[PDB]
Amino acid sequence: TKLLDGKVAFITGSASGIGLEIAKKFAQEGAKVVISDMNAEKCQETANSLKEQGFDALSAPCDVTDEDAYKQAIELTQKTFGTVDILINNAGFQHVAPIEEFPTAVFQKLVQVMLTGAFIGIKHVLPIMKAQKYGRIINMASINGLIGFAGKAGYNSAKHGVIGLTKVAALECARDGITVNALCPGYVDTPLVRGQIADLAKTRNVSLDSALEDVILAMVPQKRLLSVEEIADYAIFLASSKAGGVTGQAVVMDGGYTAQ
Amino acid sequence: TKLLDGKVAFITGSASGIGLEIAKKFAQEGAKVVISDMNAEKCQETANSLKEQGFDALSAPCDVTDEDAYKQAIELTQKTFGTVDILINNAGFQHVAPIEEFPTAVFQKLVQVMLTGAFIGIKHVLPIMKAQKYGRIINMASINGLIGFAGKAGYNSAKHGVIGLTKVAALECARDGITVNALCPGYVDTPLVRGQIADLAKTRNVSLDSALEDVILAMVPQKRLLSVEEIADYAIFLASSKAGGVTGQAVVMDGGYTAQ
Amino acid sequence: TKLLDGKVAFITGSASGIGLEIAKKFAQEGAKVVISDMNAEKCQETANSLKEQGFDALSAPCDVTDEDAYKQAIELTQKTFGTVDILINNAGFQHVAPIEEFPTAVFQKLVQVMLTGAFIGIKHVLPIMKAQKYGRIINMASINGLIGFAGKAGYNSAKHGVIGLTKVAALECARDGITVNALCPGYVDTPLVRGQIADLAKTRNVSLDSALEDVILAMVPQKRLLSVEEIADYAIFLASSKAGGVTGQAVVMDGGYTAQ
Amino acid sequence: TKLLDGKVAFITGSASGIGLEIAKKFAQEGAKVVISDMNAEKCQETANSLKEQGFDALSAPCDVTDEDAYKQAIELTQKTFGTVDILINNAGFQHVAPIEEFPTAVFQKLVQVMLTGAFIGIKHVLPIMKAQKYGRIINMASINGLIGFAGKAGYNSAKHGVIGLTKVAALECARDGITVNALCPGYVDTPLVRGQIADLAKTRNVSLDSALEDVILAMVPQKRLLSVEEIADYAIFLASSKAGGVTGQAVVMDGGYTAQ
Ligand SMILES: NC(=O)c1ccc[n+]([C@@H]2O[C@H](COP(=O)([O-])OP(=O)(O)OC[C@H]3O[C@@H](n4cnc5c(N)ncnc54)[C@H](O)[C@@H]3O)[C@@H](O)[C@H]2O)c1
Ligand SMILES: NC(=O)c1ccc[n+]([C@@H]2O[C@H](COP(=O)([O-])OP(=O)(O)OC[C@H]3O[C@@H](n4cnc5c(N)ncnc54)[C@H](O)[C@@H]3O)[C@@H](O)[C@H]2O)c1
Ligand SMILES: NC(=O)c1ccc[n+]([C@@H]2O[C@H](COP(=O)([O-])OP(=O)(O)OC[C@H]3O[C@@H](n4cnc5c(N)ncnc54)[C@H](O)[C@@H]3O)[C@@H](O)[C@H]2O)c1
Ligand SMILES: NC(=O)c1ccc[n+]([C@@H]2O[C@H](COP(=O)([O-])OP(=O)(O)OC[C@H]3O[C@@H](n4cnc5c(N)ncnc54)[C@H](O)[C@@H]3O)[C@@H](O)[C@H]2O)c1
Repeated sequence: TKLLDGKVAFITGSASGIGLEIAKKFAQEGAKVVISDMNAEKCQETANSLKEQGFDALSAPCDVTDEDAYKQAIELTQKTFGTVDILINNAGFQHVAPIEEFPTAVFQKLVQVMLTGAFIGIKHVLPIMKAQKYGRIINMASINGLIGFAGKAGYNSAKHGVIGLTKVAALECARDGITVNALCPGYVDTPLVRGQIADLAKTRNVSLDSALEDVILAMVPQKRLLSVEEIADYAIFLASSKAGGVTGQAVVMDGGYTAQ
Repeated sequence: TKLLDGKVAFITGSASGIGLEIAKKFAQEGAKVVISDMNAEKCQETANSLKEQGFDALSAPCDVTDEDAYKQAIELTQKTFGTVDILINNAGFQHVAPIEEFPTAVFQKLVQVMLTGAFIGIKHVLPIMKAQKYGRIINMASINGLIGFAGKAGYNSAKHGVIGLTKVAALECARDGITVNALCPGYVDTPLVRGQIADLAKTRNVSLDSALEDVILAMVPQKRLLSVEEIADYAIFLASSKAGGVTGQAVVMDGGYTAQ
Repeated sequence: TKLLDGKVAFITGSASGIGLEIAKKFAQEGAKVVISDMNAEKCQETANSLKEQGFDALSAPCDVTDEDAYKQAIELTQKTFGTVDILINNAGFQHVAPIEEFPTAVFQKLVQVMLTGAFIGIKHVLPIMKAQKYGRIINMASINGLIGFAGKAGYNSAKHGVIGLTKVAALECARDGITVNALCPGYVDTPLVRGQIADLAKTRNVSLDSALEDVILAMVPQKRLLSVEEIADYAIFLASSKAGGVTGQAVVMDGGYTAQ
Repeated sequence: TKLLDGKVAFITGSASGIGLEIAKKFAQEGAKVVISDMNAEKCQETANSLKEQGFDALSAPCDVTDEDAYKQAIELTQKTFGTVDILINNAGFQHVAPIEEFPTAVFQKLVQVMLTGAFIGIKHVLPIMKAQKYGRIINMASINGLIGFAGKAGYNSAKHGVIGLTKVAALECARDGITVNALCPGYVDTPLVRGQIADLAKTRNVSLDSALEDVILAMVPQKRLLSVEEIADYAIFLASSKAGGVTGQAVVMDGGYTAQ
C-alpha cells in the first residue's frame, strides 16, 4: 500500500542524512517530494535520480534562513504539484563548545536555521493547508529539545524552541485538518554522527568502536544508533492520514535515552 | 501488506471498545490475537467471529488482578501459538468522585486493575520475550497519566503509575529486543464515553450534543472524539518491527489536549 | 523569623531521615509538629525530646495503610492543636529487584504505603483544610516519580502515582486556599541511602567511597548527596504562607539528575 | 534574617514589574542590587530611591541584545561591588498575533531579547562565578516555556528555548557551586498584564473584571493573578545559599495552570 498516495511533501535539508531518507521513503509511499537544501547541485542530482526511478521529484533549493527564497520554493511547489500537504522542517547543523567559548554569532545562527527556519516554513504553508483543510507539519527536533547536554547551548536552545513553536502552531490550526508535531530522534547513524565519532576517536586517542560504544551510546539504553530508515518510518506514520489525532507532540524515538 | 504477520498478540480487556478494535485490526495485519476479558462469553463469541472471518483467534478469559488466571491465559497462549510477541495491557474502568467521597476500596481497585494488572502481565511475558530476544509491550494509559483531572483520584493515580512501570520495564529489557511504551489517548468514541455523555446530559439537563461539545470536548483543541480505529493504527505502528527504537515513552494521541 | 508560626504540621514516617529533619526544622519555624510512624517508641522519644527543647510536639503513631489508625491520629491532632494546616506524606520504603523476581505482594505494598497512604491522609485532612480555607499538602515523591530506574518497578510506579494524585488533589482544592505539591528529591544522605551504599560496597567488593562516587552519584551532575537540611528547607518554603501560588507541581531538588 | 546578605544581584529589565519587585525584595534580604533596563532614567531614579532607603544599589542600564553594553554593565558591577553572585535574566516583552500575520522580524526580536539576551548574560557571568565557585542564575521564563498558547509563536518559542539554555548551562557548572534554574510564573498582576486586560476589555466590549475573570483566568485553577511579591519570594529561595541542590529546573508558580 502507498500511505502518502499523491500527497505533496516539501522537505528542508533533504540533500543528505535523515531528510534524504525521508524524501526517498516518502516517494516509495506515493508522495510527490520536493528536495530542498543549500547545495543546489546535490538537489538537482537527488531529484533527477528519484525521477529515473519513476518517482515525482522537484528540486527547489533554498537557505531556510532566506524567507524570500523559502517563500519562492513553496510557490514553485504549488506551481509544479498544485499544493503542499506535508512540510518537514529538517534543515540543521551542530556546533559543540562550552558556553564561555560559544561565539554569540554561532548561537544566533543555530537558532535562526533550526527555529526561525521552521517558523518561516510554517508561516508560508499554513495558508495553503488551511484553504484545503488538510496538512501535516513535522519539525525535526531531537531529545536535545527535551533534555540538557553540556556544550550544546545553541542546539538545545533551538530544539527546545522548535517544540514550543510546534505546540503554538498546533493550537492555531487544530480545527483546520492540520497537525503540527516535533519528531525527537536520539543518535542516528548519519554522516553528521559518524563525523562526530571520528572527531571523538582522534581527540581521545581511542578506536571509532570505543568512541561510539563508550561515549555516544553511554546513555542509550538500547546501546545502538537508530537507522535513518527508523526515523523515516515514524515520519511516514505522522505524515499519513492515519495520524490526524496526533498534534502538538514531541514524538520521541531515542532507544530509551529520555526514560532515565 | 501485513505489518504484524504471524506475530502473537495477547490483549487484556479485548471484549469491547479500544481492545476489541485493536484485536480486530491486529488480525487484519496478520497477528494471531488472544481475546481476554472478565466476560468469558463475549470472549468465545469474539474469537469465534474472528475465526469465521479466517483469522487466528484464541479465547483466554481472565481477571488481570488474578495472577494465577493471568499466568494460565499466557501459558494457554504459548501452548496454542508457540509464544507471545505482543502484550497490550488495556483492561480498565472508571469511577469519578471528589476525593472526600472516593471510597478507598475503589481507589485501590482502580490501581489493582490498571497498574498491578499491567505489572502481572509484564512479569509473566518478559521471560518468553527475553528468551526470543523480541517483544512489544503497550500499556494503555491516558492523557490522565500525564495531567490532573478533578474527580479522578484513582484513575489518574493508576495511569500515572503505569507510565512509571513502563519506563522501569523499558530500561530492564532495552538490550533484549523488547520495547515497553504507554499509549496515551484523549477522549475516544467508545461505549465507556457515550455512557459518560449520557450521564452528563441527564445530570445537567442538556442534550447529548451539548454534553459532548461544551463539557467533554471543552479542552480538546480538535473538538472531536478520536475513533478506536485511530488508537488501533498507532498501536499497530508501536507493536510493529518498524518501531524497535521507540521505548520507555508515553506516546500521546489526544487531538492536542496536552499541548495547552 | 518563624515562617510556620503556630501552624499545625502532621508528618508521616517522621521517626527517622527526611521526616525527622522536617519535624525538627518545622518546629524551629514555630510549627506544632505531629511525629507519626510505625515505631510508636521512637515517636514518643522524638516528641519528648522536642518538648524538652521547648517545642510543641505530639506523638500520634500510625501505619499509613491503616485508614482507621490514620483517621484517629488526625482526630488526636485536631483535639490536641485545634486543626491540621500542613500534611507531609513522607512514609515510605524500598525493594530493588528485576521485575521477573519482584514479588507481586511487595509491588502492591510499596504502592499501598506510598500512594494509597498519601490518598488516605489527603481524604481525611481535606475537610479540616477546606473548612478553614487554608492548607499545605506535600507528598514526598522522588525523581523516580518523573523518570525510570531498572529494579524499582514498585517504587517508581508508586512515586509516579503520587504525582498523579498530587495534580488531581490540587485541582479539587485550588479555590479553597489549599496547595498540593510533590517534593521530588534526588539521592539524600539518609540512613536509607548509607545502607544502600553499604549494600553495593559488599556485593561489588569496592569501598563505600567508590560505591557512592562511581555507582549512586554516577548520574548526579553535582556529584554529591543532598542533606536532609536541604529537603527540609524546600519543604518549609512550600509549606509556608509565601508559597500559596505553587500547586499541582512535581517540585525537583536533585542536583541536576533530571536535567540530562 | 537576611537570606541574601552581601550577595551581589544583577537583574535585567528591573525598572518595572517583576524585576523591580525582585530588586526591591533582594535589597530587603541584604543583596547589593544592580538596576538594569532600556530606560536609563528610570534606572538612576530606581537605584537612587533604594540608596535613600539605606540599600546598596547601582544603576547599570543596558539593552540585553547589545553584548558590548551588557558586558560593560557586568564589569561596572565587578568594579562597584567586587563580584556577581546572582544574575536574574528578566528582560522581556510580548507580541500576540496569528502565525500568518506574525512579522518574522518581531519573532526574531522576541527570541533575541529573551533567549539570546539570557545566553549573553550567562556567558559573561560564568567566569566570575566559576572563579569564586559560587553563583545563582535565574532565567525568568513562563508556563509558556512548558505549554503552547495560540498567538504566541515568538514568546513561547523564546521561553521554551531559555529552558533548554537553563539545562545546558546547569550541566556545564554543576561542579562549580553554581545553579541555573528557570522560574516559570503564570499570570502575574503587572503593568504588562493590566494593559492586556484593558486590551481584551476594549476589543470584546466587556468590563475589565469579565476580561480578567472569564478570559485570562479561564485556565487558572486558583482563579487569581499572582502578586509580584510571590514571584520575588520564590526568586529569593532559588537565589539563596539554601537552594544549592536545585539546578537545571523549570520551577513553576502558576496557580495550577500546568497541572491540567
Ligand atoms: N543525526 C542525528 O543523530 C540527529 C539526532 C537528533 C536530531 N537530528 C536533527 O535531524 C535533522 C537532520 O540531521 P542529519 O543528521 O540528517 O544531518 P545534517 O544536519 O548533516 O543534514 C541536514 C541538512 O540541512 C542542510 N542545511 C543546513 N543549514 C541549512 C539552511 N540554512 N538551509 C537549508 N538547508 C540547510 C545541510 O546542508 C544538510 O544537508 C537536523 O535538524 C538535526 O538537528 C539529528
Ligand atoms: N475511552 C477513552 O476515551 C479512553 C481514554 C484514555 C484511555 N483509555 C483507556 O483505554 C483502555 C480501554 O478503555 P475502553 O474505553 O475501550 O473501555 P472499557 O474500559 O469499557 O473496556 C475495557 C475492558 O476491560 C475489561 N475489564 C475491566 N476490568 C477488568 C479486569 N479486572 N480484568 C480483565 N478485564 C477487565 C472490561 O470488561 C472491558 O471490556 C482502558 O485502560 C482505559 O482506561 C480510554
Ligand atoms: N533518601 C533518599 O535519597 C530519597 C530520595 C527520594 C525520595 N525519598 C522519599 O522520601 C521519604 C523519606 O525517606 P527517608 O530516606 O527519610 O527514609 P525512610 O524511608 O527510612 O524513612 C521513612 C519512614 O517511614 C516509616 N514507614 C514505613 N512504612 C510506613 C507505614 N506503612 N506507615 C508509617 N510509617 C511508615 C519508616 O519507619 C521510616 O521511619 C520516602 O517517601 C522516600 O521514598 C527518599
Ligand atoms: N507578567 C506576567 O504575567 C508574566 C508571566 C510569565 C512570565 N513573565 C516574564 O517575566 C519577565 C518580567 O515581565 P514583567 O511582567 O515584569 O514586565 P515587562 O516585560 O514590562 O518588564 C520587563 C522589563 O524588560 C525591559 N526590557 C525589554 N526589552 C529589553 C531589552 N532588550 N534589554 C533590557 N531591558 C529590556 C522593559 O523595559 C521592562 O522594564 C519577562 O521575561 C516576562 O516574559 C511575565
